[PDB]
Amino acid sequence: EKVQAKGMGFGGNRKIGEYQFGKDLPLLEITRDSSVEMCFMENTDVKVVDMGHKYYSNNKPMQFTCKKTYYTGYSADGYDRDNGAASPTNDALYAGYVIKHMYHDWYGVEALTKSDGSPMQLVMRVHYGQGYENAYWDGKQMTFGDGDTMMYPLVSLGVGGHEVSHGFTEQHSGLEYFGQSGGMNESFSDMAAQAAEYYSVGKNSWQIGPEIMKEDSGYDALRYMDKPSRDGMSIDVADDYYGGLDVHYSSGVYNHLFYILANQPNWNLRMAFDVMVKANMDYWTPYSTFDEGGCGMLSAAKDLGYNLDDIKKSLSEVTINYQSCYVD
Ligand SMILES: [Ca+2]
Ligand SMILES: [Ca+2]
Ligand SMILES: [Ca+2]
Ligand SMILES: [Ca+2]
Ligand SMILES: [Zn+2]
Ligand SMILES: [Zn+2]
Ligand SMILES: [Zn+2]
Ligand SMILES: [Zn+2]
Ligand SMILES: [Zn+2]
Repeated sequence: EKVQAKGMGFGGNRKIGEYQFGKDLPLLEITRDSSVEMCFMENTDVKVVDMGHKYYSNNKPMQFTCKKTYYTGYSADGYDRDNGAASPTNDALYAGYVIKHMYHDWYGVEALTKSDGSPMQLVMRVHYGQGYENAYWDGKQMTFGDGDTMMYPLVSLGVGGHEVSHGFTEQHSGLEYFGQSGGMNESFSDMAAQAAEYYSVGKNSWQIGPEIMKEDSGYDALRYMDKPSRDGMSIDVADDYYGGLDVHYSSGVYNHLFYILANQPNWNLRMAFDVMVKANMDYWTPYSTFDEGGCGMLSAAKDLGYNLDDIKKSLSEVTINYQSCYVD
């Protein structure tokens, strides 16, 4: 029989430093089978799969010998070292914890939900591929590469929050992953990355990926939410959108919008994310334009009792014309 247990071990990487689960952060929620002295990187909410640098797997949980707490890793030392990271599998289990609990504690919702409304386990596929410099959502699970020359393993709170939140979006508004809706989809995932950081450690970087870009790569971050165009390709305002702009660059519009809103007088990140989550759940449609997206935010803010003037001001600063769909 499998019962709950606690895992001790390490996380982080050469860029941000190493930390320890059981000292600097909580112990990991693992499962154990006494009868065989085997532990599994899995709990009801999150399962970590060690892809073993392959591209396909049966999705059995990562299992390690454990002869109430146990060191993680195949050598029971707390490590699963890879491309400059201490243990991407430990970090993935914790990242799933954080994103699950942010959505549940702040919104009373399951991060991932089955069609019948019951909770869907977060399946985190780690060690995916050889030198794979990407992470993605595929409609049922989240997949994370170990990186190569530009990036450390793509397992952090922010990247995990981004990828799980593609699933949250698919299961709520369904924003399609191209055009303006796709820019919004990307942005919502970048906003959730920030929410995961803030929920867990009480601060967020306003950047995507600084914790996983290698310092010798020439890049400090993948994206900047305070001024997206700092990366040389993303746009800061909707008027700079054009058809064919990649979703990872048109995401600047709603990333900048979220930054602006969260920093208005008497706002904060949580309030701004409250508006975006409620819009995702209740108003945004699969085909949304940036403009319709702003109308959804105003309707969501009205439902929450928040100040619509602050929403309108932020929308106008990113050149969104909400008047087509919201008249008051
Ligand atoms: Ca299972
Ligand atoms: Ca599939
Ligand atoms: Ca290499
Ligand atoms: Ca290098
Ligand atoms: Zn629940
Ligand atoms: Zn690996
Ligand atoms: Zn994405
Ligand atoms: Zn700005
Ligand atoms: Zn792209």
